[PDB]
Amino acid sequence: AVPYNRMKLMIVGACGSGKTTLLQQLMKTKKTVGIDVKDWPIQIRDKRKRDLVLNVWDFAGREEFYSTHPHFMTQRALYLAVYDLSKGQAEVDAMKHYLFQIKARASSSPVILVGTHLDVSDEAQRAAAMSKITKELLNKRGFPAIRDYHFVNATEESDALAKLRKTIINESLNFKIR
Amino acid sequence: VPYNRMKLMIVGACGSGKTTLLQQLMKATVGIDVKDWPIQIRDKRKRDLVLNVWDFAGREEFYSTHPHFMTQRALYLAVYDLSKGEVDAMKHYLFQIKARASSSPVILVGTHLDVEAQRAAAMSKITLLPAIRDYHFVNATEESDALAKLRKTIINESLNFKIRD
Ligand SMILES: *CCC(=O)N1CCN(c2nc(OC[C@@H]3CCCN3C)nc3c(F)c(-c4nc(N)cc(C)c4C(F)(F)F)c(Cl)cc23)[C@@H](C)C1
Ligand SMILES: *CCC(=O)N1CCN(c2nc(OC[C@@H]3CCCN3C)nc3c(F)c(-c4nc(N)cc(C)c4C(F)(F)F)c(Cl)cc23)[C@@H](C)C1
Ligand SMILES: Nc1nc2c(ncn2[C@@H]2O[C@H](COP(=O)(O)OP(=O)(O)O)[C@@H](O)[C@H]2O)c(=O)[nH]1
Ligand SMILES: Nc1nc2c(ncn2[C@@H]2O[C@H](COP(=O)(O)OP(=O)(O)O)[C@@H](O)[C@H]2O)c(=O)[nH]1
Ligand SMILES: [Br-]
Ligand SMILES: [Br-]
Ligand SMILES: [Br-]
Ligand SMILES: [F-]
Ligand SMILES: [Mg+2]
Ligand SMILES: [Mg+2]
Repeated sequence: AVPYNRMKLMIVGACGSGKTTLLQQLMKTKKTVGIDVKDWPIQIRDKRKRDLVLNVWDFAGREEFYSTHPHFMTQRALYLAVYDLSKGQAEVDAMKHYLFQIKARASSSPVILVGTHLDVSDEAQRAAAMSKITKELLNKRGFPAIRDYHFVNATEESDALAKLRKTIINESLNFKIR
Repeated sequence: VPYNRMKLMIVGACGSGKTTLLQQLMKATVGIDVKDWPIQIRDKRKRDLVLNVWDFAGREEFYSTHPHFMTQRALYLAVYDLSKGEVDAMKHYLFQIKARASSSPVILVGTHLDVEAQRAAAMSKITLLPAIRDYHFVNATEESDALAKLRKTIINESLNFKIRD
């Protein structure tokens, strides 16, 4: 059983979406874990046999963490689906791949959409993104339960960011209730 | 072109020679930053919340080649230091793996062969015999016949697990 005070947050999205930047800005308070995943083409170029490619997981960090986080590799988590608003509606459409992945591999997990790069976006992009979110993503079959969607500047502190923090707390607790 | 996929989990006590063995076995890497975020703590009125946060890196190609790299169904490499006599500690990992993935296969690997008649005693305890599909004793620091044999064992067990019968 997951410890009463713990659960997982998965930050997913295309490269350049501002995922690492958003996480840096969201976390003002911290507190070992290490995971190296490597691609290993262990059987290739064999004339008769199909190729075999392994994804290999190598773990680092302190033993205490792994004792305190018994289910830390579960797929059941809160997901932040992050995209660059300044890249236009095509980026929201690209996000659908991530959303499908979440719906298939973790059908019960909730999602919060986060559009970064709000400071370098124009209102037409904001309105188009919101329109597409509400007309194509919210409560549509084949997509996970999108509980909220935000538009932020991931590079600095602001009220929108504190709002996202509170949404994250609230949705995590909603998920803990199951 | 069709090709076969599988996940390999390398477990064992710290210092067992896991990273060295994997480096030697392998003759678009992915990096995962996992951090604890105490987003709600120390307020006596409010339930605490500490989030385990995963941030992903690497080339997108990996994710096309391993779409399900987060699955729990995997082959396990249980690595231990033979020179420590560590042999009893490994059992806990097996229990974890046996409980968390009763269907996953296991390959035990004793490193530190160069530094072992005592190592032979380990075999006694193994015969501890999750589905323990093979048992090996190698030196993870250099190429050798036992190492290539373990390579082939890994191939064969990966396919046995993925392919039904
Ligand atoms: C700059 C590199 C970087 O930030 N990342 C982020 C994570 N990531 C990624 N990429 C893809 O797709 C890349 C392209 C787009 C079309 C398909 N592919 C060729 N997919 C990802 C995922 F599907 C996941 C993922 N994987 C599993 N097994 C389950 C779940 C629920 C997910 C999901 F994201 F949805 F949460 C992940 Cl973790 C990451 C993916 C790369 C771009 C590298
Ligand atoms: C040098 C540091 C290093 O390489 N590592 C990797 C191993 N590791 C670690 N340590 C512990 O504590 C010891 C005991 C023995 C049984 C497991 N544990 C309670 N535990 C680890 C784990 F439990 C895991 C693990 N965690 C989860 N959630 C699931 C599963 C299936 C496992 C595992 F694969 F091991 F079975 C892991 Cl991945 C690593 C553990 C550190 C010392 C860091
Ligand atoms: N102006 C601006 N730049 C941002 C914002 N979010 C991220 N970036 C930048 O965009 C690039 C991608 O950020 P990064 O966190 O690496 O995205 P990731 O690949 O999804 O992890 C970096 O140069 C970031 O500094 C934002 O809200 N505004
Ligand atoms: N002599 C010898 N040294 C080994 C062997 N396997 C690993 N080592 C060394 O023992 C240490 C193990 O470190 P590492 O690979 O990080 O162990 P891990 O924490 O279990 O991954 C390193 O200094 C390795 O070079 C082995 O078979 N023989
Ligand atoms: Br905080
Ligand atoms: Br787990
Ligand atoms: Br998966
Ligand atoms: F698969
Ligand atoms: Mg990043
Ligand atoms: Mg290591």
